Amino acid sequence: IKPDVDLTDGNFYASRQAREAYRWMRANQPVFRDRNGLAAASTYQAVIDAERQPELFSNAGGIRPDQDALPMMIDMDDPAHLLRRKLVNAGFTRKRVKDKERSIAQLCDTLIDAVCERGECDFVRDLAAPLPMAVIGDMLGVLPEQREMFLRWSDDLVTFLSSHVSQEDFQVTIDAFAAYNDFTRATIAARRAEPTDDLVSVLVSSEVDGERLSDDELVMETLLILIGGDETTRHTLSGGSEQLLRNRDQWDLLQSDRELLPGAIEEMLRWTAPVKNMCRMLTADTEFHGTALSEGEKIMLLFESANFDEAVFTDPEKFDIQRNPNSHLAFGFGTHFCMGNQLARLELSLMTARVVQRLPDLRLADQDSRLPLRPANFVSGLESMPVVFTPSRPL
Ligand code: HEM
Ligand SMILES: CC(C)CCC[C@H](C)[C@@H]1CC[C@H]2[C@@H]3CCC4=CC(=O)CC[C@@]4(C)[C@@H]3CC[C@]21C
Ligand code: NA
Repeated sequence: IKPDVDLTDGNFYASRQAREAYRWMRANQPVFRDRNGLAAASTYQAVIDAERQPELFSNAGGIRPDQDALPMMIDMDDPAHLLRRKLVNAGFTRKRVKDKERSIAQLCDTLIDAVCERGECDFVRDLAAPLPMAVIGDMLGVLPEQREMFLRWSDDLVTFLSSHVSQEDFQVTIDAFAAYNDFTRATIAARRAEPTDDLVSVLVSSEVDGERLSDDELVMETLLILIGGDETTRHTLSGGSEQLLRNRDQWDLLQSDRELLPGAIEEMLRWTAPVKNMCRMLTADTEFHGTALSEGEKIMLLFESANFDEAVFTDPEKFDIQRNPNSHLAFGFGTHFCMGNQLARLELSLMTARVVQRLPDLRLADQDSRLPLRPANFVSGLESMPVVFTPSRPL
């Protein structure tokens, strides 16, 4: 009953049998090797054990499979990593994210205002995807009318990450990066001459051990912040809201008592796990949870598998917004623990609260059909989500 899986095949993460493959992994081979020999930490304990040893499980070989390291902080180890983190993390603390609550809240109602009179919308296209793009776009200095453009580039950069990608879809990826690279490098120059307060200008004026960053790194550190912002939270928003709709009792709980929202957000994060994996590179041969790992090979941290680990969670296949503690690993753990985790939790809190309040009779358009997941091996979620609701007036 061993699953036949290629953990770099995007089709695996779009199939609804992925979690049954995870369950076999956790019970039979905690450090799993897929049909091509790729190692993966499948249990909560194995993921945590690897995260706690960056000296042995390094990021400096790149976070993706079949992909060399890039000049971004997530592909670095300390000290180099933490020097980069400290340059841009000031605005991402819990307190500094709270100062954005007012502006994030109005972006939410602006987006709901645009569909609330129609009685129908695509939850992904019209609500889930545009919120975080506007939030991180504002922090990156992206003009509001340039938001769909950056979202389109972002989609093209992550949608076709798969071991079985066609040469043409791969062309879409390198095209999107080239277009993103041209735009950003012109923005590099404008921020050099005329500095601003956006994160790009903070990056341009930064120095590490006395020297400024290269344009190659500046372009990639900006892209890391962009994709982290606009290709992650959107999937918890849509997938988590789907679970509230497929389990109406949870949706009813949240309206009857809005104080349950923070717990609902944590369960949406655990369930959806938008970042399906991150790679680590072994710096030496080791024995890890009974599996022999060789120096130089990559191992995937399977965050969704860890989030449904029965050794940690009671009844992990139940969607339960009252789960507490909910020590999920959607944001990872350790050195590279998500820098935007507080920002994503506030985006989720505010948009969900207004969906529940302003679209109170929300339901899926077709409860009997299943919504398609994105067949990619890095970030993945609902491709679309047609919903219907009783129309109301904008604010
Ligand atoms: C629900 C949404 C999100 C999820 C699931 C998520 C998940 C993750 C994960 C799994 C990692 C790697 C952690 C590890 O390997 O230990 C990560 C890192 C990161 N995330 Fe997020 N993230 C989310 C939202 C955001 C947002 C809104 C931003 C803001 C720009 C962001 C920026 C980053 C950055 C910059 C890193 C790399 C930080 C580092 O290497 O130290 N993420 N995220
Ligand atoms: C979810 C976040 C925390 C992590 C984001 C990691 C970065 C931004 C992502 C991860 C996978 C990367 C892509 C890897 C494949 C490709 C090869 C190139 O020739 C340069 C551009 C690239 C097109 C892409 C650069 C941006 C990458 C998309
Ligand atoms: Na590491």
